[PDB]
Amino acid sequence: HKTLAMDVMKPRRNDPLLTVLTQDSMTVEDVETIISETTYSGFPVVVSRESQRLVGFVLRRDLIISIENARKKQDGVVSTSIIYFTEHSPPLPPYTPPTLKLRNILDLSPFTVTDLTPMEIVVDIFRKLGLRQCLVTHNGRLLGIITKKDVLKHIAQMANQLFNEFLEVLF
Amino acid sequence: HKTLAMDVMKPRRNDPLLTVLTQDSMTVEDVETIISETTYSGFPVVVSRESQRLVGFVLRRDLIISIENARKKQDGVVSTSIIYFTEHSPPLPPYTPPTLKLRNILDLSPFTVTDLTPMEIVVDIFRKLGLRQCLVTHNGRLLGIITKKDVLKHIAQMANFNEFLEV
Ligand SMILES: Nc1ncnc2c1ncn2[C@@H]1O[C@H](COP(=O)(O)OP(=O)(O)O)[C@@H](O)[C@H]1O
Ligand SMILES: Nc1ncnc2c1ncn2[C@@H]1O[C@H](COP(=O)(O)OP(=O)(O)O)[C@@H](O)[C@H]1O
Repeated sequence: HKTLAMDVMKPRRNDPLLTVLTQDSMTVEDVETIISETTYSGFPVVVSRESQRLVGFVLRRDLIISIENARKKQDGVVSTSIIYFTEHSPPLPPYTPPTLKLRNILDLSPFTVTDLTPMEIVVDIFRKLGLRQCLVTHNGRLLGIITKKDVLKHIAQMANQLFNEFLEVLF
Repeated sequence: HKTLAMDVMKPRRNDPLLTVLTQDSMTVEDVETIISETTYSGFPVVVSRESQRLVGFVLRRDLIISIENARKKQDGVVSTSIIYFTEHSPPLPPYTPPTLKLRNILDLSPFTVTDLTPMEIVVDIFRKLGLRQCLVTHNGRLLGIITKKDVLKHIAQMANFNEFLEV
């Protein structure tokens, strides 16, 4: 039984869904509680929760800075302001507060890998491209994530032990 | 000003639509009239023309051998036989002919990149990973394709730009 990308990605079997953001429908408060409740380095950005179509990746570090920088300006941006990553602001009803565009802190080119891809190949892409993270997908829809550390844990489980597969690392 | 993946991908502006196979709705005849009318090394396989969501990539040379052998097998495969790349056949009307499963020659892990990826990065990936080709997407839907030789024609165009000098 060869180990694939789906065997190493999070979430694991029967754990809560990937913590994601939408490109269009989330407010400042939504992003604020997500940051408050989680300690993940970054978050995927999708078109919507039903589509799960990937748009990009965005860092916690960067989200915090952009949201604190928006409070201080005191120019109408409030807890109920819509955050968007598209090029234009979404169509919105009257009396609604100004919008927050965060497209300039979004990595519009995250690296991707299908769930069926072997870990032998994933480990090799991480080594050769110097990736911090990689997103796992199925038929164009997002499924999970692998981070550099996840790879490092996967390799160390091979080191002290099947030992031959560890040596393939040098090749 | 900054050259992107959508700048080099095919099809271009005055070029025809991407040549694609569906995973469920192409008959053996459709795929045969595609093999004779084109010279492409391979074909992206999607879920449907509506969705354009990627399922994998399949080579021409394999399609030919596979289809050749099946017409030669007698499991009664004919011209109106549906081909599929999923693990199981789709629902079929009462009086329809046998099918041809071509899953075992589908590459399920083709390399992909977004249409907004910088060309310097696509070239970098091409060199380090030794890719023969690379598929281009926009928000999870398939837009186009870049081949190893496309990348060589792009380098050429540059050499006539300080971007050519960091490769
Ligand atoms: N957004 C996320 N949703 C669910 N799991 C995640 C997410 N981001 C990372 N993970 C997983 O949770 C664990 C910790 O991730 P993180 O703290 O971001 O980096 P690290 O793996 O270096 O500690 C890893 O197994 C990682 O794959
Ligand atoms: N399946 C395809 N559908 C549409 N265009 C393709 C397809 N395959 C390749 N192309 C494009 O048309 C040309 C065909 O190239 P191909 O014969 O596949 O290999 P090469 O580019 O090395 O000659 C290239 O410019 C490529 O970008």
